[PDB]
Amino acid sequence: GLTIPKAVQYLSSQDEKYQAIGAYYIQHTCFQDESAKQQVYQLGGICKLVDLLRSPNQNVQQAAAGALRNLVFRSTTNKLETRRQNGIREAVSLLRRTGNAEIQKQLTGLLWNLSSTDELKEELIADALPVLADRVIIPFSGWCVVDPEVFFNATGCLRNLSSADAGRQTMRNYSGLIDSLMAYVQNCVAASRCDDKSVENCMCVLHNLSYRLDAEVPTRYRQLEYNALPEEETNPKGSGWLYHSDAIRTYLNLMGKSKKDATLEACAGALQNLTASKGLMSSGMSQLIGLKEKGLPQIARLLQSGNSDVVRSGASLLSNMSRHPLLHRVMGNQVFPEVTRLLTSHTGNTSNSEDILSSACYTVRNLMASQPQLAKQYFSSSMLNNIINLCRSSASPKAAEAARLLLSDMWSSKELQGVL
Repeated sequence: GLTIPKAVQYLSSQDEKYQAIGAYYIQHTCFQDESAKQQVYQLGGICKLVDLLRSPNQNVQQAAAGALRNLVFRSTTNKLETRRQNGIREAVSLLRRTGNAEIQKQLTGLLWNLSSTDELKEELIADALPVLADRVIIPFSGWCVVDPEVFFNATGCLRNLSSADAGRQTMRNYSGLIDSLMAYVQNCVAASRCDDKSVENCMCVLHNLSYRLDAEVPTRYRQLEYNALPEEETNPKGSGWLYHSDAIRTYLNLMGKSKKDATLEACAGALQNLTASKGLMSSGMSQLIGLKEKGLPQIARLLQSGNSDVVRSGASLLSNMSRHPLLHRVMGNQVFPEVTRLLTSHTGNTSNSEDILSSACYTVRNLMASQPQLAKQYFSSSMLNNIINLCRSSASPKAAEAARLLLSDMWSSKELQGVL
């Protein structure tokens, strides 16, 4: 015969020769159509394939594995059911005892697909994360074989998990994980493979694990904060890297060489998160960025990107740094020109540009307070015109406010009126 309906059944009977054909058949057939997925689903193929993984034949193992990976791909339904059928439990119990590269690629690709389903992540970080951190991720970076693709899917998987409050706080504590993700990115940067296969994933996981850091992971900054400069761990361990100048440099490195916006946004992103804290860690981190690793350049360069999601991060980053006095000089010598142009064109007509503005304004206010002259040098007639309206433009409360706020806070000094 051939068809789906029979394949589903082909799965159930004892001859592995017809158990192989089964999943394999529904793997392709049900690759890119979305209707054969409905079928297999409402046909109970989910369950059938879920068991077969226990099977003694690698093929009936590959077959079921893939069939599942594809069956789920982009389908809230099939995902949910894949769990209800006791699969997240079965997929992981296969990675633990497998030497097959293809089986590892499939199971891992499967799991990746599941992690995008915003809710059932919890059982993944609970039961999936470990096997991935151990058998795939760690032994790939050599943080002491694993196929480059298995690591790809795994890091993809963790990239989604690093998205929930729990996953973030579980990896920051899972011994050797960040340590490894860290090697790989660093390794790739030396190999001059800034856009290597899984750098973006890894760079995203780190972006995510750097969210609200001074608020969660304890450090010297928080201590220096209770009884009131820090050294900086000599031997950063896991959670420890996220705030080390070693990583800042590796990020800033990716930033200037990468060709992927996705990656640029992460690099910019993590720096943004590390410097959100309005506390003391934000001041040190800002300094370690703009002063020790002298990174203003690669950041203010992002501001010209032909991608708004990218300019967002840069300016979002520039703004926070501008909050600390120690970076006013340095920022004035290398950021003012580029932020200004980026405040003469951004109308605030996008969900982003309203952000780019709220940031490129806060930035100028913070900076200009310390040295009027910088205003006299970059506030171009146009840049000047293009900001009043903003205060009016009721179509952008956000931009407006910071825009007029940048204006009023622009008459708070004797040397301020000049131009206008």
